[PDB]
Amino acid sequence: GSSGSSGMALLCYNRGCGQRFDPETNSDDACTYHPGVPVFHDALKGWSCCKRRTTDFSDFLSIVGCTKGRHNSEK
Ligand SMILES: [Zn+2]
Ligand SMILES: [Zn+2]
Repeated sequence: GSSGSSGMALLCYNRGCGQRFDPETNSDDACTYHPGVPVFHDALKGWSCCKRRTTDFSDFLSIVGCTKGRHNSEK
């Protein structure tokens, strides 16, 4: 019975996501990325898309997307 293999998980190419996703399920509200750009002011790394701002280089790359859409299977 053990079985679990797929082949429709497209890799997202949206800043902030870079995660996989399903096309047959993908929706305008299933992908959370940042339509803006990475900014660094006062040691506060963020994006010109949202108001989110963090000083931890780690958090910056974690900042969940502020926008919603369909995962980009293309760069
Ligand atoms: Zn954002
Ligand atoms: Zn995505």
